[PDB]
Amino acid sequence: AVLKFTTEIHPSCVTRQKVIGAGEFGEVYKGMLKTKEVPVAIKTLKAGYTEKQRVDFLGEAGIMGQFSHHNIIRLEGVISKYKPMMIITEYMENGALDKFLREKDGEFSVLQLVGMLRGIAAGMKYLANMNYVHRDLAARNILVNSNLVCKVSDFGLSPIRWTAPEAISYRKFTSASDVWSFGIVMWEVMTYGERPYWELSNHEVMKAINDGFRLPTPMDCPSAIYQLMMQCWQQERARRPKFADIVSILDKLIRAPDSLKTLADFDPRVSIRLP
Ligand SMILES: Cc1ccc(C(=O)Nc2cccc(C(F)(F)F)c2)cc1Nc1nc(-c2ccncc2)nc(-c2ccncc2)n1
Repeated sequence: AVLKFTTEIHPSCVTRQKVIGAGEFGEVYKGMLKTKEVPVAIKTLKAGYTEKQRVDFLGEAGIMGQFSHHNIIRLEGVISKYKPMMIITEYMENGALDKFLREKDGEFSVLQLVGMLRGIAAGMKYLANMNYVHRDLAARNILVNSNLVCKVSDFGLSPIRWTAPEAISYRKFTSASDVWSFGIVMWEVMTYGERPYWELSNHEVMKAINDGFRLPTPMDCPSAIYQLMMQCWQQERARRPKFADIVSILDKLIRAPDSLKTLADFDPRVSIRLP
């Protein structure tokens, strides 16, 4: 029954063109789907896969079929009746959000940036309510379409810098550790894809966090947005906002946009003195 929320696609409707990545036991491709041709991403499961790999593969397809939300990647269908098996999703021409922002430094308004964050939060609120813990939320796992709409995904490549302390220390992954990651995502967006904690090593990042340090304000960042990402990074898990709280705050800021005009002070690293 695993594939109940999914559509089985016939192999003759799929054409693979270019390898765009690697999967658990198979390649990921960029291709076309016929149902007039629609571009798609395709993750395959090649010959020789184990029984565990097949459970995980069709399990991923099944949970994806169950999600139906504007800010979650949409499953087009699955090939389970023929070999190689395939997971087929929509294709986003703008690609991954972290690379997208880095190649478009300074090109959007703060209202546009905050709107992207509201979308990511609505998707995470939906996942958490469906009792799905993401565990690898980060800008590299989010796709942008040509309306600037962000869709939470998981390309499965796994992230110390994005992970809540209790998840690092004793493997407690929950929707509250995803909220910690979401705070880091807010910082990625407002910095146009800067690397969290810059050149600090993984061990330096954990020691700084445990000693109470937190990421400083991005440049040009609304006070309310920095306040919100700071509360995502509370050491005490039970003190973090839920995603329902985050969605609500972001929606109210956007709908009263003057609220975003008050900016947090930025700590300059360099002093330049001119007359
Ligand atoms: C084929 C595929 C299979 C599964 C997923 C996916 O997000 N699965 C998933 C699994 C669990 C949870 C979720 C959740 F909850 F929605 F986030 C999603 C996405 C994709 N789509 C995908 N994968 C990849 C990909 C790339 C590299 N390695 C693995 C997958 N890339 C791209 C892509 C890249 C650039 N432009 C447009 C689309 N799309």
